[PDB]
Amino acid sequence: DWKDIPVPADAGPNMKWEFQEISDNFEYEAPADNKGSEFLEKWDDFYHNAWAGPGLTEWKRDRSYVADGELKMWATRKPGSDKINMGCITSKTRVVYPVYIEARAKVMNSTLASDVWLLSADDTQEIDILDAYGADYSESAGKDHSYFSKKVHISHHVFIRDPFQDYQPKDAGSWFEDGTVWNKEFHRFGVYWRDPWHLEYYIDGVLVRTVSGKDIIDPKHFTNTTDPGNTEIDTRTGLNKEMDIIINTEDQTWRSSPASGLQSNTYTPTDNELSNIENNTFGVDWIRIYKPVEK
Ligand SMILES: OC[C@H]1O[C@@H](O)[C@H](O)[C@@H](O[C@@H]2O[C@H]3CO[C@@H]([C@@H]2O)[C@@H]3O[C@@H]2O[C@H](CO)[C@H](O)[C@H](O[C@@H]3O[C@H]4CO[C@@H]([C@@H]3O)[C@@H]4O[C@@H]3O[C@H](CO)[C@H](O)[C@H](O[C@@H]4O[C@H]5CO[C@@H]([C@@H]4O)[C@@H]5O[C@@H]4O[C@H](CO)[C@H](O)[C@H](O[C@@H]5O[C@H]6CO[C@@H]([C@@H]5O)[C@@H]6O)[C@H]4O)[C@H]3O)[C@H]2O)[C@H]1O
Ligand code: NA
Repeated sequence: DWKDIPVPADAGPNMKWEFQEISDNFEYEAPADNKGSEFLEKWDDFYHNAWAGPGLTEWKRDRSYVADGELKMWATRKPGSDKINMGCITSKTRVVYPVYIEARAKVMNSTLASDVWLLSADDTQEIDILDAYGADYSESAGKDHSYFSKKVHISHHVFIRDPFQDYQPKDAGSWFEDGTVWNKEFHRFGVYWRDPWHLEYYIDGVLVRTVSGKDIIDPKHFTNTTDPGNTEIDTRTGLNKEMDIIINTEDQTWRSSPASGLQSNTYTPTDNELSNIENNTFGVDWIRIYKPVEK
């Protein structure tokens, strides 16, 4: 039973993990174009503001649904356009540290991203739980895609909004790989967001990466309360803001319109590849959320 699977993160001395009722195991039916009350108690079937998404992404309410025990989301070409319509949902309640969140999900066999992530209301602070490009092969690039099919990107971002600037860690351990081809099975991807300076990432019940301390979480002081980006003064908040849970797929600009301008680094679904619905359907069996409490 999903609620009983041990939590791999450590609740602390004389502490236990308490299951949060905002968790969802998606056992109800929610039609794509008419979600119903069970879905809508916990989720909104869009991004958290009117933006339709990055790259070729054009999010749609009717590209997410719940059926046969899973949250599902799929992708179709927008008629007359290069854009791809695909799903995005947002939690109606926010979470904050200390909190352990884990999704059991199956990365798509697509060049599109399969995402489970956390984002503050003001778009300044973000934590990835799952961010993966699962395809075995890319027709757009004409190449074996196993460089990506074997990697999951585990990261966090802090932003300055105007003018827009984005920091994330970029060391090699931010892409996890152990030989697993992610698109073949459901796996459990979790994060313990312990405090503003400490994240632990877990895959299948095992600690795979720790990101801890000011020098990796915010070395450019984008989180200063006074004068973001000024490293001479330190009023950094860290990852302190409460966050929405977002589940989606995305086409990103660095993939569909790469810097190099080269077809060979261009990874985005062709019309032929979009004809396979299953390959472009992202499935989430459940998402469970726990808080540490005193015994
Ligand atoms: O064989 C091939 C192989 O060879 C090897 O040798 C190569 O190394 C391989 O390639 C490698 O891959 C990686 C390994 O090294 C590099 C190599 O190429 C590479 O590293 C990647 O490189 C890239 C850098 O170029 C990437 O950046 C990539 O990182 C990505 O970074 C982001 C994007 O996706 C994730 C990747 O890590 C990541 O993190 C988040 O992911 C989520 C989805 O899960 C989102 O995409 C999120 O994006 C953000 O979301 C919100 C918050 O901020 C914005 C941002 O997009 C956004 O906010 C909205 O922003 C818009 C404007 O865009 C509006 O402001 C909107 O606001 C609203 O606008 C209107 C309407 O309402 C209001 C409101 O204000 C307004 O009126 C905002 O809400 C991501 O952060 C990197 O790792 C190989 O080739
Ligand atoms: Na389920």
